[PDB]
Amino acid sequence: CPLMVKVLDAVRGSPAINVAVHVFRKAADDTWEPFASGKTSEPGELHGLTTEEEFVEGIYKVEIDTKSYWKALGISPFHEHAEVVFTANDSGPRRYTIAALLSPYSYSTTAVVTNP
Amino acid sequence: CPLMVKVLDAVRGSPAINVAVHVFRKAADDTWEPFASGKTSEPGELHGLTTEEEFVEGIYKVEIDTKSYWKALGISPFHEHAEVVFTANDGPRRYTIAALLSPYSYSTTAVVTN
Amino acid sequence: CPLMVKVLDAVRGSPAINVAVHVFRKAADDTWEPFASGKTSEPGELHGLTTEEEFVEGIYKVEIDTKSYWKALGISPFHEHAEVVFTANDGPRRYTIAALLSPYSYSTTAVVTN
Amino acid sequence: CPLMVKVLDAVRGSPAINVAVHVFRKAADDTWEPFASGKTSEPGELHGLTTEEEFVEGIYKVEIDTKSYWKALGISPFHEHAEVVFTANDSGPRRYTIAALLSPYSYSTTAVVTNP
Ligand SMILES: [Ca+2]
Ligand SMILES: [Ca+2]
Ligand SMILES: [Ca+2]
Ligand SMILES: [Ca+2]
Repeated sequence: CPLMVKVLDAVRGSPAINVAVHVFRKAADDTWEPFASGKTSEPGELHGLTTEEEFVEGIYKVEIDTKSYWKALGISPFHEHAEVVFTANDSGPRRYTIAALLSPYSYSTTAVVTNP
Repeated sequence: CPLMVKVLDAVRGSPAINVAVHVFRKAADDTWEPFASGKTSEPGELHGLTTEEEFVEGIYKVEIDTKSYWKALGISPFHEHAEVVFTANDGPRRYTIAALLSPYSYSTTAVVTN
Repeated sequence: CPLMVKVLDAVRGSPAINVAVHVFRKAADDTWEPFASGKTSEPGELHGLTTEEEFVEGIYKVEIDTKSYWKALGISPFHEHAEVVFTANDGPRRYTIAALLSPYSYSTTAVVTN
Repeated sequence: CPLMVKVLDAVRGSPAINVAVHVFRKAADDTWEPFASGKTSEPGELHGLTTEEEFVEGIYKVEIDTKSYWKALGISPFHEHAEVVFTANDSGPRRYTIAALLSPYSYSTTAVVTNP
């Protein structure tokens, strides 16, 4: 599992469940082509986005739908989404975990990168 | 102001100086239209991006060139940039976008005041 | 300044106003001696804690009463407070302790400038 | 496992390994009594600090030795430690994960609290 996403809610102190996540990859013509998407599970994790074969080198964007998340909770948040953009696999395959910590007017994101 | 950006560097414990910031406004076609840009000053701040008259309700993206910043310091970065996307909605409001940068992590916060 | 504290609220997107802050200096016995305190102002800032003459090298703790702050807003908190512990070491330096508060998370950063 | 601690390094994008963690509990006389301690593993996690029987209600302090961590890496950090203080189990037993994200001049900490 070369790409995983973990989302936490800093208001409730809990995993962020049913958060939509969309991954794009930058194409040769400099547009964003859809790559993979999914939703977080009860533990706030999203596995199985992609495979070692599909996850080639590239510039990737992970768009986490934080606005829908807050609105489902009856909250009016500031950000449209949390977008995380990075070059992947440039020095060979790595495993990437993208973590995001959500508040209504703030987010943080961290990358953990390991060598499989 | 109506819009300010503040950037801090969590590795050196200092304002992030000379960071490029570009602001885009979403156009009718779902594409991103340049709107304002500049470079943070010694205190890590960028004022004067826009004016009350120009800054209408809409969806804005603020893209902070964190990769160039870390390269300039000889520090190896993860992200291409940090992009902060939000809807501006109109009582009297001023927006400050604050960002805290590490090579493999960033946080951003909106401070919205009257 | 020599020592300033800045506090932001990530839930409401605003400066954290009227937050109690206590600063302690570590004494010879490994105990914490009160040193300075105050309440953040409208812009979420607390200036005037100490003076150049008073603020000597040593180990300091800044304890921000986040629990009282969230209670005052009717928001349920996790932490008792946020305590930021650091050694001050003397070229010319000013320290700003910045904190960003959520009910179950906080971040703190030191901004050390000349 | 009612109390777990996870530590990440935001400079390297990696788990923070061999980080000392000390837990204290506030005593009846208002002093901090030692409670449990340990070191993070390769994944940056510290399990087995305590048990359901030992982890009673109380005010707890988790002191993460972030200064030693940075110094071992040849880095001079700002903070002495990252200390996280909280009331536990007040409405019955919970499972607590205390996560910390480390930079040389900054840290963040988050609590994830679940109902076992
Ligand atoms: Ca390559
Ligand atoms: Ca409106
Ligand atoms: Ca010295
Ligand atoms: Ca009780």
